[PDB]
Parts: sequence; structure tokens; C-alpha cells
Amino acid sequence: DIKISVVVPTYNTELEGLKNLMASIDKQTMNPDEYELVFVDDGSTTDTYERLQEFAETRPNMTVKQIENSGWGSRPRNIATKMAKGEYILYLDHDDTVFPETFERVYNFGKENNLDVVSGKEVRTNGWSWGWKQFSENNPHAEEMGIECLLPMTPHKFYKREFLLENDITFDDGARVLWEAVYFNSKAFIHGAKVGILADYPTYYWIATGANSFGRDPHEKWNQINKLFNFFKDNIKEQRDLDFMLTHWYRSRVLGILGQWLLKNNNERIDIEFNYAKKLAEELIPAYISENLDKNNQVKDYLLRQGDLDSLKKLAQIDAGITALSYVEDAYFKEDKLFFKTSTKMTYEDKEDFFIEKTADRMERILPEEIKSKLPKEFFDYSDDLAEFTYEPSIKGRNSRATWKIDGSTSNVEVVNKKANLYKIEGEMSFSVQINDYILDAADKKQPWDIATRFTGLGYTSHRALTIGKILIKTALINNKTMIVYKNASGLISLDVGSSVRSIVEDSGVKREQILIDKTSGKVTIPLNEIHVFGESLIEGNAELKPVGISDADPINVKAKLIGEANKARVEVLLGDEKLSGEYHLVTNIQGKKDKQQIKITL
Amino acid sequence: DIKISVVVPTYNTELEGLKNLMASIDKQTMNPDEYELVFVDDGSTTDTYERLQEFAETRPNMTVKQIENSGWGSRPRNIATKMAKGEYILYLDHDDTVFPETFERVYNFGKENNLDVVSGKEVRTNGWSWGWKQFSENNPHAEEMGIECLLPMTPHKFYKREFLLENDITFDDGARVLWEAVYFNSKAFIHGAKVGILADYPTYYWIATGSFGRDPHEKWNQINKLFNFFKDNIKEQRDLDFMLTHWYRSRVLGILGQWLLKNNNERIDIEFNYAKKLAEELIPAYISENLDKNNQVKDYLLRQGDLDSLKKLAQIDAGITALSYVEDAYFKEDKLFFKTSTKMTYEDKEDFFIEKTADRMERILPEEIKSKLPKEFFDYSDDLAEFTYEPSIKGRNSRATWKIDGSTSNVEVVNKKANLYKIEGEMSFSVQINDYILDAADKKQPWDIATRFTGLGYTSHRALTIGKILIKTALINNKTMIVYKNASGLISLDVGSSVRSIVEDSGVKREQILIDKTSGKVTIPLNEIHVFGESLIEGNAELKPVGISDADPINVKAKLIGEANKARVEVLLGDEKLSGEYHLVTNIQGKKDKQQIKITL
Ligand SMILES: Cc1cn([C@H]2C[C@H](O)[C@@H](COP(=O)(O)OP(=O)(O)O[C@H]3O[C@@H](C)[C@H](O)[C@@H](O)[C@H]3O)O2)c(=O)[nH]c1=O
Ligand SMILES: Cc1cn([C@H]2C[C@H](O)[C@@H](COP(=O)(O)OP(=O)(O)O[C@H]3O[C@@H](C)[C@H](O)[C@@H](O)[C@H]3O)O2)c(=O)[nH]c1=O
Ligand SMILES: [Cl-]
Ligand SMILES: [Mg+2]
Ligand SMILES: [Mg+2]
Ligand SMILES: [Mg+2]
Repeated sequence: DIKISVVVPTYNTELEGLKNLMASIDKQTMNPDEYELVFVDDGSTTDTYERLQEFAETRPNMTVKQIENSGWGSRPRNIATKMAKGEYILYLDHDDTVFPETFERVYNFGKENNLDVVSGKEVRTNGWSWGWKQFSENNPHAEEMGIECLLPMTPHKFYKREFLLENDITFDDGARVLWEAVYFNSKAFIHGAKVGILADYPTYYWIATGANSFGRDPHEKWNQINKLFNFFKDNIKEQRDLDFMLTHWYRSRVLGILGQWLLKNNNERIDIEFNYAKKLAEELIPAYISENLDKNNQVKDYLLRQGDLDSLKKLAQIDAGITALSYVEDAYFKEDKLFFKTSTKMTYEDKEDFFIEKTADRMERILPEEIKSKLPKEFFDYSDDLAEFTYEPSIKGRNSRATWKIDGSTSNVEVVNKKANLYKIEGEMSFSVQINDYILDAADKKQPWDIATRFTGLGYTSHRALTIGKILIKTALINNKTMIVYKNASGLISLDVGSSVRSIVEDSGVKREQILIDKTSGKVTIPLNEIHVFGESLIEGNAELKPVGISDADPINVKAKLIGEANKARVEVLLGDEKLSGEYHLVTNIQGKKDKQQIKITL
Repeated sequence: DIKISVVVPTYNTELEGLKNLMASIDKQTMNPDEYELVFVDDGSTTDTYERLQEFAETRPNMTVKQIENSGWGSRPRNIATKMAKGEYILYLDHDDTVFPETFERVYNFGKENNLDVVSGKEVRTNGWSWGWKQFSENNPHAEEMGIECLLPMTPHKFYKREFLLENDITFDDGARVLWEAVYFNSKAFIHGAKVGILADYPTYYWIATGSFGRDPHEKWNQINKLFNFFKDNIKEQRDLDFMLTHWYRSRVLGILGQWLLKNNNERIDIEFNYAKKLAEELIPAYISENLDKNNQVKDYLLRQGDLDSLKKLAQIDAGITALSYVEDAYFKEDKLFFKTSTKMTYEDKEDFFIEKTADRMERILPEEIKSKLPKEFFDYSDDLAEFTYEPSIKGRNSRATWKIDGSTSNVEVVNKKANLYKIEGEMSFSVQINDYILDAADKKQPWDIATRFTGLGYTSHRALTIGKILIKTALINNKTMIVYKNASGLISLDVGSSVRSIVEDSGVKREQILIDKTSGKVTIPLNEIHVFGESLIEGNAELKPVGISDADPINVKAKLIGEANKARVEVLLGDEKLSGEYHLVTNIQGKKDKQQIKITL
């Protein structure tokens, strides 16, 4: 009885990525006999099919099959879905990887809640967030929130196989189709799929490769956009779900070219896509959709229907550079957490303040008179929107690429009158980091982490790395965790845990005049200078001794321990049975990171 | 009568720089028969001496003589000085150039005021200022301010030849001596030299191109020799106190700040012990009274040998700066108006703070360091009104820098949170570009704007910046002016279409374009532009039919006219018969627009 079937369409697959893919599947905690691998090669010109057969020699649950070239992976996925015999289907691309506990966690969550679709937390290489809203916390009954529960609509979820067949849910293999997973996930919800969101564990890694061009030209792009919008209006029968998909895709893909997109494209490309977007808004988008959009997007929709492209270009110049960068006001360790105080304000490129202007009873967007004398009065009136600001912290593992919201933060955003009638938008936030909240695999215990802040307001979303101007290096030894918060070479805030990029002995310093040598016991005690120590810690390492002067001598390897107790830290070096006379260099090697403290001892 | 003798020592001279130097001399407005050239070759292992006398064939007043290699240009200058015969002497290095009106302006200034030394305004390739204090306005009685009037003490001044001989003032002829011109300029002042500061015109260009004093032991042997020279030869209390204070602060205390963070520990311990010994042996205690709080802290910890506290203080001070943002920029009448703001920060991020306790405004320091220092040295209370905030401008081609005058500024110490106080500044100023155009080349040049902020011992002179897009054009009295945010995000003023096309940035009204078949004049009005006064710029345009792929272009004549607060371009079709739609690009001052203009003829 097979629980999970892994559908993998392959075509000229990069071998190293294929080896990583096979590795991540082998590392699954689920028993290998409870799952199966269904590979379907899309007629690879290279030796991809021969390699897939070589992988299948040592794995009896892996089934390989080759088909004619089809151009995309929807047909290979369909053939593999019919060959598959597991309760749940995962559509894994040939250049992605799966986290080691995904199968057991996802199946248990779906089986216990009788889920037809398990939308598990997905990780991407770049960016500070992915599925920030949906991958917040677990939701066994996510379909009760509407079709939004399936966003982001990648095919990298788990689908109950019998549910797909009972409703004839396949991939669009009739022709080349952009966003084929939006059709797929939407069809699932249209047929009443019980959807659950598994957000407490990274299930899938969507890897960026650089080699990742159909639809790049403007005509096939808007041909697929018209095809996707028609599908929404024709297949989605629930009004709330239809209005959501219409609003979400009109805002992101149609109105999404009416802002900064206008400043990085030539005129003849703008005209083709502006006219395409104008006809689509008139023919397919009802007017009530824009009535529940934000002020700035209402302006874009209004001018689009007027054909006022020149005003949208001028607005794009006015809006260029708006952002919110957070500065570290304070950063320190207290007990077993790292504490932060951050501040931010809306600016143009971390420089002069962004302003809104107060006129009588309205807080208005600052616009030229030519543009204001064309828009409805309410479209640039931010008065009723000044209480929707959010200011939150996030974290990203530099190895796993997984991103998380940091819970428990305290933030506040004020609108402050700076000069005359101009108002700036200021934020203050304090939060703490408990690194155990984000360590889910064993590999997470040794990793550098990067801190970011997420600010939203007046339609703007700014998710940037946390930064600081002054030098910042602070260390901690907390319950067997070496921790270093520091300003990296880019001026951003990083947190090394487990000596993955820095040495805690180097960054803490050594009280070199306080080093103790016990000749009879052979112990050398090296107390650390500046470090926050909480709880008991013992990390085994080693040290190397070299005679001073004899620059070519073999290193004398010797046991060493990094100890944290009574709020103090030290490295104990054990000379053991080594007979030593003279002066020696001493270099500690804790967790693979050596120090540069120039330690010399005389024996 | 030879008015000026130009002394030039050469050794393995780069040929293209030697050509630029000679051309710099031939372009002088002074009669060539009133100056002479004295080139002394310090045993060049290249062929520059042969190429020197090549230049002496067509130039009669150029004397060229070779000596054995002395190692640096002290002996070649002394040999050229003796065999020279001019009234004033300029020491011109073989890789520098001199501005065209320098000889005339400097000599007239020295003759009219009987100056022994004319300290002309000097220009360097990099930086936002040079001689910011001394090169303000012209001063024919500069020696009345003290020895300070000769700073910066480069050898690139004009010295009366009679004065140097009547006092045996030469360069040190022995082994290499660092700051050879500080001895020279000091010895000139000690003998009561009539010093004049010519600041209204850039006279000398000290060029940065692609050494003794690199090892720490010889460095501090030279620093010791320099300080002993001041104490032994300077006889006026005010002059000695100045040179001691200035060089103790810049070269001795100057290694006790950020220098500690970009050097290895073994060199730090060498120079620190040298600096501590020199302060104890040569620097009286009262000199430190003339210093600011931060330098008084440095001096105190130096004399205590507390290098570790100095290292900690260096990390705390690392990154303190003041960047100015543009709050407003507009054209009014014949000038460009600016409004900027700044605050002291770390790397233009979080604020720099000072902390209030009782009635004291204190530098924020760790308790371990404050306990080691006298209370007054970290109390800023008496310094809270000593802030300067001024604008500056730099020609990108001439590399000349000027202070922009007429500015209004105001720096405030503001309570931000609890008892923390930040330092905020605001400034208004206008740019009259006529103030900085002195040579014909200065009319077509991009100008870079910067701001100068000082306070609490810190100096921050860096380019002005803006975040939002800024492009504003003006046509003011035959000057095309475009203030803009450059690719680096810094404020630049293009004058004369040196970088940007004014038509492309002004915008063209493609519906008000007129095509007059009677006279054959296509009028292309400009949209967003500022027009003051009357102006007319000659140019040309280019035609090409829309249909043909690579049709030969048809060139014409265009003109950029500014009148009645309006600017327009007039294209003259000439006598060519044309038919159909034609592309049309303009070319005013060598800049073609990208407006994609079509006319149906
Ligand atoms: C090209 C192709 C792919 N496939 C399979 C290979 C994978 O299993 C699956 C998905 O392909 P991937 O390259 O992993 O998808 P991707 O989403 O990572 O790549 C995409 O990024 C866009 C930004 C670029 O325009 C394209 O490179 C596009 O393919 O499709 C076929 O089966 N047949 C084919 O002919
Ligand atoms: C070496 C040498 C130079 N000279 C001349 C050449 C110049 O006219 C003058 C000074 O040399 P310049 O290269 O013009 O120096 P400079 O003052 O322009 O720049 C200096 O900057 C210092 C930071 C470097 O350590 C020096 O090596 C030098 O590059 O001395 C001699 O006459 N004889 C010599 O043997
Ligand atoms: Cl530029
Ligand atoms: Mg992929
Ligand atoms: Mg030189
Ligand atoms: Mg900033």
C-alpha cells in the first residue's frame, strides 16, 4: 500500500540537479516501500533516460518510462499520474529538491484531515518571503477561507490521486500554456477539494538555476493572460472565489505593468501591452473589482480605461524609489534570545523622506496639478488608509533558503507632521529571536541566518534586509549554541549559529593575560572576553600547538572544549601525553573555525 | 625683463604628461618673451632629456641641463633656481599643469602688492576641497594672519627670486626629506615674507597620476626632524603654537583614530610608541588646550599609553558622517536654488546620538572608558553651537572646487528619545554659475554639488544626493543648464550640454510642432523648461525617411531659441525637395535627442 507517488517529468535534465533530487528523495524519513518514484522522460536528446534507468537499478520502487518529446511537462505528468498508484501525488520538477521529513509530515496531515490537496510550505532560492500570507500557520480546513488557500498556485503540492481522477483534473497538454498550475489548482478548488495548509515545515524547495522562453514576446503573453481570465469567468462559479481570482490577477498582471514596468521598457513594447491591457480591462474586468482595490491601484485602473498612458508614465517617475529600510537601533542578547530594536520610515531610496500632504480634512497623495485635475477626488485621499500599516520582522536561512516571520514582535507606525503640512510615515519595532523556532532539520543547527523587515502601507510593500551603520559584533554561548550577530560585508544584519562563517573565540576576544596553565593536570584555560553566556554549554573541539620559530613543524593536535557555565565562557585545552618545552603557538578549533588571537603559551 | 621663471625637475618623465605640461605653458596669456623655462634633468635613465632639448629648439627661452641623479627634486630645483633670472619663480613638477591666465594674474598680483610669496589657489584631482580656509577671498596682506597664510604648504607657489637668494632659502640637498616644502615655506615666512593669497582664480593643477616614508622608523625620524625644526627656527609664539598644534593634530594624533582599524598590530605598536615619545619630548602640555574634545581625548590617552582604549574609541567612531539630501531644487530668475537637510549618522543609516546628564551633553562611551578620562573631555556642552554647514561646487573637467557663498544654514541639537539628542541641519543656497566660469572651457562642463558639515570634531564633505528622480532644465542667457540625479544618485549640473541633451530632458510638444512651407522652417517647441533672458544657440539636425532601412541622412541647420520665457527649436529644411514622413533628430551643442520625432513633408 503506497502512500505517496513522486511524479517527475524529465527532459535534458542537468545531472547534478538530478543527483540532488534523487538524494533528497532517498533522505525521506518515510519507509522507501511506502512511496514510489514515477519518472517519465520527455524524449531527451541527451543521456537523461539512460541515467534515470541507472538510478532505478538500486531502487525497486522507481518506475521509469520514455515518451516522445512534447515541449512541456504537462503531458509527462499526465502519463505518470495514470501509472502512479499512491494515495497522494507530488509533482516534483527535475531540478528541485524535497526536505527529508516532507513525506511523513504531509501524509499524516492529509490523512488525518481527509485532505484532497495539501498545500505545503514552499521555499524559493531568492527573496525574503514566499507565500507570506498563506504559509503563516497550519490550517486543516483551509478551503473554508475560499480559493485563496491554494496560493501560491504552484504544482508543488500534494494532491489525492483518487480525487484528481474522480473529477478529471489533468494538466493542459492541448497546447503550450502559461501558468498551467493556476488552471490545475483552480480546477481542484472548483470541484470542492478539501485543502489543508502545512506551514510549520518546509516541504518543497523551488530552486532557481539561471537557465529558468515561451510567452516572453508581448503577443503570446497577453494571449495567455486573456486565456487565463476567460477560464476564471467561465469555470469559477462561486462569486467570492471569482472576485478574488479576478482581483488578484488583474492587480498583479494587468495593473502590474502600469507602474515601474513603464520605466524599464521601450515605447513600442509599452504600447502593445498597454493596448492589450486596456482591451482586457474593458472586456473582461467588471468595474466593481476596482472598487475594492487600494487607492494607488484605483488610480492605475482609472487612467488605464481613459487610455491616459502619459499620466501613468509620469506617475511611475513620481513613485520610483519609494521604500522602507529598517535600521538597527539596538541589538543585544538577554537570557536565551537575541533582542532587536528597529526603526524605519518611508523614503526615496533610503534618502529623503516620502511625504503625504494634508489639505483641510484630507491626507492626500502629492501629485502634480495636471494629474490631480483628472482623477476622482477620493482616489488620492489616504485619510481612511492611515491605520493599515504593518511592520514585522523576518528571518531567512542562508543554507536552506527558508524564510519565516518572527513572531511576537511589537511595532507601531505613526503619521508625523514634519514641516508645514507635510507628513512622514515612521515605524518603530522591537522583537526577539529564539533560533530554536526555526531549526527543524539537523542541518539547520549550523547555518548563517539573515534578518529582514517587512513594511506595508498605502499600497507599498517593502521587504528589505535589516541594516546598521555602526560596527556590530556580539557573541553568545546559549545552551550549546554558538551565536554571533554581526554587520556583514554588505552592511546587513546576519546571525551565525554553529560557527558556519565566523569564529566565536575570535569575535569574543581572549583575556590573554588571564590564561592559566596547569602543568600537573596538563590543562590550559583560555577565558573568553566579551560574550553573553546563558545556561550550560560544552562543545568538544581541538587545538593545535606549534613551536615558535620552527615554522615548518607539524601541528600538535590536542583536545579542546568550549565551556559555558556561571555566565562565563572559556576554552580548556588538554595537553594530554605530549611532552612540550619552550614557547608554542596555540590555535583553538571550535566547530571547524580557528581563532586569530595570536595565543602563545610557555611550557 | 623676465617676469617669471618656471623651474621644472624631470626624472623618467611620462611623455604624454610632459606634452601636457609644455602645452600648459605655451597657452599662457603672458607674452612668451617675458617668461623662461628652466628644465633640470636628474639623470633620467629614459630619453626624456633628449626629448627636453628637442622642445628647446623651437622655444628660445627654454634652458635644459642634465645633472647626476640626486634621487628627488630638491637639487634640480636648487640648481635651476640659481641659473634662473626671472623676478618670480614657480616650482612646476613634471606631471602637473598650470591654468592659462595664471602667469598674468599672479605676476600682476605680486607686483602690485610687492609680495615675496604669491600663494595661488591650487587644484587637486580628487576631493571636494583644497585650501578651504585659506583660499576664500584674495588677501594681499596674508602674512598678517601668521604662518597659517601659507597653508597648504605645497611648493607650487610663486616666490620672488631675489627673496630666496637674499635669505639662502633652498630645499634640503642631502637625503630624502618628507614635506620638503614645509621647511621651504616655513623658512620663507620666518624671514618675514610678504605673502599674498590669490584665491579668485585657480592657478595650479596638482595632478594625481599612477616611496620614502613608507616604513615606520623613517617616517617618525622625519616627523621628529620636522617638529624640532619648528621649535628651533620659529620665533613668534603664535606661529610656533599654530604649526605645533596643526602638525600634532594631523600627523601625530592622526594615527589614533580610524588609522588604528586599517593597520596590523605590529606596525600600530611601533608608531604608537613613536607618537607617545614625540608627544612627551616635543609637544608642550598647553598645545592640547587648543584642540577639540575628541583630540583632547586622543592626546590624553596617548600620553597615558592607553592604546587599547584608543582602539575601542576608533571602533565606536567608525562611520560617523553627514550626508545631505535634496529637499527642493528649482530655477528662479538667473540662478538655481537648493534646499538641503542633513543629520549626523553612521553610514547614512541610524542617527548619531549624544546623551544628556544633569547639564552635561556627553559623548556616548562605555563606562570603562569614561572612567579613564577627565570629565570635561567628553562633555560637548560648550561646543553645541560650533557647527558649520556650507555648500560647494566642483568642475568635473577643471577639478576646481569652490565654496558656494550666500547660503543660509542652521544646525540644531534635537532631543529625539529619552535623553538622547541628534544633530540635524538645514540649508538654503543658490548657484550663480557665472561665479565659477573663468576660462572658456568652463562654459561647457558638468558641475558636481557637495556639502560641507563640521561639528563635535567631525568633518563630512561629500556629494549632495537625492532619492527621487530629479531632472530640471533651464535656458538662461545662452546657457543650457540641466540639474539632475546622475547614475550614482548624486546631484550634477550639466552646463552647455556636456552630458545630456537639453531637448531630450525638456520634453517636446509633438502637437504644437509647426511646419511652414513658405520659409521652410520647422518649429519644435520645448515643454518643461525654464527660460530667463534671451538666448540663441546654433546647431544642426538630421533627416531620414521612415520607409527606407538605411537611407543616407539629410543634414540641415537647427537653432535653439529662448525668448519670452519660452524655448523652441527651429529646423531649416534648405533647398532639398522632400516628400513623406521623415525622422528628425536635433543636435544642439553636440547632443542628439531621443524624442522619436516624425514630420510629414
Ligand atoms: C522544456 C521541458 C521541460 N519539461 C519538464 C522539466 C521539469 O520537470 C518541468 C519544469 O521545468 P523547469 O525548467 O524545472 O521549470 P521552471 O519553472 O524552473 O523554469 C521556468 O522558468 C521560467 C522563468 C523560464 O522562462 C523557463 O526556463 C521555465 O521553464 O518540465 C518537460 O517535461 N519537457 C520539456 O520540453
Ligand atoms: C624621483 C625624482 C623626482 N624628481 C622630480 C619629479 C617631480 O618634478 C618632483 C616630485 O615627483 P612627483 O612624482 O611629481 O611627486 P608628487 O608630489 O606629484 O607625488 C608624490 O606622491 C607621494 C605620495 C609619492 O610617495 C611620491 O612618490 C610621489 O608620487 O621631483 C626629480 O627631479 N628627481 C628624482 O630623482
Ligand atoms: Cl553625470
Ligand atoms: Mg525548475
Ligand atoms: Mg607630480
Ligand atoms: Mg539614509
